[PDB]
Amino acid sequence: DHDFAISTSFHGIHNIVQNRSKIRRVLWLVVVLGSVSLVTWQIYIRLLNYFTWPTTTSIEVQYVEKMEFPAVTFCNLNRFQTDAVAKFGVIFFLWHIVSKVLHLQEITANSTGSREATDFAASHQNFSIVEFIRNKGFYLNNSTLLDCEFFGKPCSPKDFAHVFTEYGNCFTFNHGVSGRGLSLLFNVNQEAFTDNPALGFVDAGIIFVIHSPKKVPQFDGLGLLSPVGMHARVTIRQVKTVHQEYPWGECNPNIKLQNFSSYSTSGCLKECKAQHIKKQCGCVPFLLPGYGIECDLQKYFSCVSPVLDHIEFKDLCTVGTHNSSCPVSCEEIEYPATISYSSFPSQKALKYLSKKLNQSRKYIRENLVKIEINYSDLNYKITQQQKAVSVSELLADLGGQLGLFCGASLITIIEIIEYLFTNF
Amino acid sequence: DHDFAISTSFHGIHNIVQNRSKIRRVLWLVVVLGSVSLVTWQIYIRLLNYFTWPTTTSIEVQYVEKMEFPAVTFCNLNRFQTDAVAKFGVIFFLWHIVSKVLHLQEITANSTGSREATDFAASHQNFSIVEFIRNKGFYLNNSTLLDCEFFGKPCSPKDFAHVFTEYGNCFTFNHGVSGRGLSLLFNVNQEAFTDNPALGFVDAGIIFVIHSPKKVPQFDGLGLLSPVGMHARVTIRQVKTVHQEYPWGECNPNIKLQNFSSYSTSGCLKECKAQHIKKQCGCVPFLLPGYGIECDLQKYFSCVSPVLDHIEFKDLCTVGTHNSSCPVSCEEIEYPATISYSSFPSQKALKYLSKKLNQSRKYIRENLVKIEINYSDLNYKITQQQKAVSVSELLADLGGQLGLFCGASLITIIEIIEYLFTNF
Amino acid sequence: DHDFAISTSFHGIHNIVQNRSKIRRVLWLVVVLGSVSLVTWQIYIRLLNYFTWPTTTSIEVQYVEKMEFPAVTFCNLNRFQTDAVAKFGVIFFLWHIVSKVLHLQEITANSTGSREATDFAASHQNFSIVEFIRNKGFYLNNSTLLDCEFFGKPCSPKDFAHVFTEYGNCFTFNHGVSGRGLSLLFNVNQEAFTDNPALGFVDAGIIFVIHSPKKVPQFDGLGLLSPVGMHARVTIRQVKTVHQEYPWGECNPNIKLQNFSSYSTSGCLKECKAQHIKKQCGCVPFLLPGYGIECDLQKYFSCVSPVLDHIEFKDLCTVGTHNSSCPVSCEEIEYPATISYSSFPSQKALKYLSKKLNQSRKYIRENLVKIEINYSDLNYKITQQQKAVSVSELLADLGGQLGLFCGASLITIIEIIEYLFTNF
Repeated sequence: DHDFAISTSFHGIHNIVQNRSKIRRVLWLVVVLGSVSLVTWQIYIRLLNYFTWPTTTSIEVQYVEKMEFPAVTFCNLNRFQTDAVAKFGVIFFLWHIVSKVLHLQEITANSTGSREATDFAASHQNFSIVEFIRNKGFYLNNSTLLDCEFFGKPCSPKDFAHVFTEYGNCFTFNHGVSGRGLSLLFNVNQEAFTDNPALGFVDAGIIFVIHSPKKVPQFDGLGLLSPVGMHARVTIRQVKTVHQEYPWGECNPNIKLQNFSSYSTSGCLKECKAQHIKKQCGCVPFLLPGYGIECDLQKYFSCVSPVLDHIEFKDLCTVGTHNSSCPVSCEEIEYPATISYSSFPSQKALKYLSKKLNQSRKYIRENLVKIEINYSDLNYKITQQQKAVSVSELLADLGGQLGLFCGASLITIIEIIEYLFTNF
Repeated sequence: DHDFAISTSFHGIHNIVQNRSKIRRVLWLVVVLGSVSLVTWQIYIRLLNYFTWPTTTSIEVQYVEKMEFPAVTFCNLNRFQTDAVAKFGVIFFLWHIVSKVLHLQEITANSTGSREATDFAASHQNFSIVEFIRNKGFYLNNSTLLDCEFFGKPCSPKDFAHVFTEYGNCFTFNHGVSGRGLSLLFNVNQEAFTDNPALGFVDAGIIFVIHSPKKVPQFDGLGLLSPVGMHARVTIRQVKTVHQEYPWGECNPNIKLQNFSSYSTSGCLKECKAQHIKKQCGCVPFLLPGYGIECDLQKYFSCVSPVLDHIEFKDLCTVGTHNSSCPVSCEEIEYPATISYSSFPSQKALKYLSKKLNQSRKYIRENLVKIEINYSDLNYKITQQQKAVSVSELLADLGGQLGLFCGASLITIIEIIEYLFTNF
Repeated sequence: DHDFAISTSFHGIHNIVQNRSKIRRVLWLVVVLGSVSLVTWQIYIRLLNYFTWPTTTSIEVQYVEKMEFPAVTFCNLNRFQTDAVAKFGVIFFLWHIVSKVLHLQEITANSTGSREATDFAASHQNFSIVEFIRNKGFYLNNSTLLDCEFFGKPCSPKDFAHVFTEYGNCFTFNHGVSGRGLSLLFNVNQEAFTDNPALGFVDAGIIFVIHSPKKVPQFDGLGLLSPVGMHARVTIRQVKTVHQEYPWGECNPNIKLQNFSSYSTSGCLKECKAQHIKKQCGCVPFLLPGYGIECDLQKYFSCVSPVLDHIEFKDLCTVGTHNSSCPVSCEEIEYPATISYSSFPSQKALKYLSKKLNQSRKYIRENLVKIEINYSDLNYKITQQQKAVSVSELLADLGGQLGLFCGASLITIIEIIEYLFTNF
């Protein structure tokens, strides 16, 4: 009988009855009660905290012998060749309507431009807008990209690749060491290219964005700028972040895009919009790369624009937490940039360039742009979200907290359970 | 007797005397001594570390369906209408003296401007500087704010609110989704507004600062800029930080401002200066919003400037740690910004704007400013300071460290104490 | 006999044989085996994790009553006085060759400039390039530094110190409170200074870099810029980072530079290059401060440039991890900066400055530069790499994990070992 109380190896209270004294027995019983009470309260609290799925983050800065230079893409803030637009003004509103897929900016209904564009779309059903923008848009050529070098190696227009964005033709670089970097000298040729000011496209200069090669450029007002007549120096540093899965973080690794190119939030949004629009129309706008047939011009007014309006009005596409349609990615790469400027044509260099290009000194100040992109002296930086706890970690805390007061362990718990099993 | 050594549940050494052997008894005594010696040393060390009140910080990045756009405020780098200042030059030095409350920049004594300003203040005692600056300062009007939109919705001058700063009249916006943001097109009208160059106000352009709506703008050289004739794109991302109380961090939540608008370091400085000045003079400079009566002009020279000089000399107002007069706030919101530029009037748009405003092409280049502020694609970032330890955490470590060597617990400590109590 | 099993204070299973029952004995043996099996597996795992030398990083933001303003250095983007270069064009290629030590940019062999420079070097062996660049380079003077102030105190050209960089003469400031800072107004005098455009030096403006006073400026494309005719405002905040030693982090504190000025990565690279070159030639290029004799001009072509080519081609000098020749420093200071601009000469101030300097209005727009550098409202930020574990920490985890299941301690391990020793 007494062996049950005397043999239970938990520190507990062996002398509850073996003390053979009233005061000692009462004290021992009180201790036995209180120790386990505190232990169970603490363990309940600890389990409650665990069920919150806590996390912690860490910051580290690595460096490598050599590193990948992120891809860059460029576009001209004047989107159309002047002659092709001189007698064809409706093109502005046509392109605006077609680009609503990306820029998501509402058009005043029954506006003169909208009315004329609708009339033209009703008339010239077989007209090909995409071919027009490809042929008559911006273009890279010895007459446009005067100079360009990369880590001391010359590069040629053939090295770039074509891309479509709301600004028309856009060109990427490096598509799929400190100090050194990419250097360029554009000739925006402001007299040859033009744009509608009434639509707000008033500024002149080069708009470019930095992105990882796997990505598709975004722009939509997030791209950087560079003015005419000033040499702009841009310094960048790679930044990488990691997120934990939804139970702890917000990523959902299991989702995959129809292109199957891993995953990317903007790609998820594009695919979602393509999927939605395909239901309401048998064709997909070509600005979304390869989801199906390109719609005839009239379909843009007939179905596309109302569909986008409805999508935004009902928030059928969203990003952010796992509850959103396109949750955050497991891994992401950002390239923060800082900028500084210098007057590009110096008086001494101005005449030299004028002789080189057989053009007036006014033209040089009013047309040329020089850009330089370099890695900073500190190469790399990473942010990582840690799993604050797993099953083992909680058990480690459980044992220490349990042993703190009661001076017990799982073996003692098993022994106590064995004693209970006989009584039950 | 022997039950005391045999029954003490602490692992220790039960066989100190029960071993019935010299070597075993000596070994057991040595073990019993050494285990507790190491345990007590470790526990003392750990208590010492705890009394340092350690802390750790974490970084996280959240996102929401929609977010609040921070308030923005603007001012003109030319502060006074040209005609009102043409025959009234003393106004420059008068305003400088009055603004010493904010800009805290010393004035060379007995300077011609200072002498003339003192003479005028002695003469025109009843002159109202504040009314003058309100009436003749900068102003928002269809002639000044040519265009402005907010998330695609047009906005009108009536949407702004008036504010006083060292630059005279200043206007706020949004006072108390990615890509989209605020767009503006100012007409600085450099011919109509003017400023004293001898005082250093040589540059022309728009100066603005970004702050949470609850806050009061600061400027004092911390505001951003935007030049004339260039379209400036500004991208921002909300950053939030939290600090622990003085025993761990530096915050002192218990301090409350007389306006009772929660707390803010700059507000604390303003209130402290108002309190100090009110003692030495029955009136408070109006640039401090609502602490009492506004002082007559002469009082600025009589008391205010010497009082400010004394304040700075004796450091009667300070910020930073809890020892400072205005300690750091518990919660803070900052909006870091990056900037890039483009030439604003394009050759094609230049003529259009000239026709629109019936003004020369030179005027357009020399007067207009265009600004755009957008949220970045990543919305939110927060920094939080964690309590590295509370009472429970130290106890958890205490039990594990104690159990490591001696294999004991609080229950054993109680049992050991009970044995000691009988002997005592 | 039975005392061995009954007396072993480890919770384990005292009743393996004392149970006097088959089922109880089997259960107790199973428990004794399983508890220690799990414990040993967990302890092995934990030792494995420890041997990874884990680390964690923390971020904190402190503030002080006053703080040290970092040193700044400036250079002119036009490097040579126009007259001295008018009839001496070979100087451009000569300086390019000599500066190859720093800019590490390859020269096209047998180029006309290279041929003529080699001819001159063969002819004028005793010509002193360093004296030439010192005398005829950029210079600070009342004719060049029109104005400059520091925290409200006027400063004079005598306060700067001379330095040599690839841009020729360069001047430092502050060499070995919020809002207030450094203000300057340069006169680049674009007519008096000039540079070769064919070498790419086309832009005009001021190039400057921010560094701690102990450091030597780097430039090499990492320096900031500021254009002509625009007032540039620069805001900075001090950032400090701390790294752990190679076993945990990447620092190797034991390495010391020959100058013994503590340590710095760029200093390590400079010293390494000097050491390598000194072997292949008895003289060291003067751009490396004080490592020995300066080489005669011909030696630059004879030995230096081939030696640099070989160094780069064999990566004999490297930075980064401890495996690299110049590992990361233990402590580093960076000064990230953000920039904004305003049109410098306002119409009202333009005439005033023209009268002040007796120069045409065109000159003022085409020659003057204004800069201002200020500390942000948040002073200081530090990043620290923590030792995730020491010997004591692992022992703390070891005891808790051991006590979790087996309910044992080192004392029990000693008792078990004592029992084993007798059997052995």
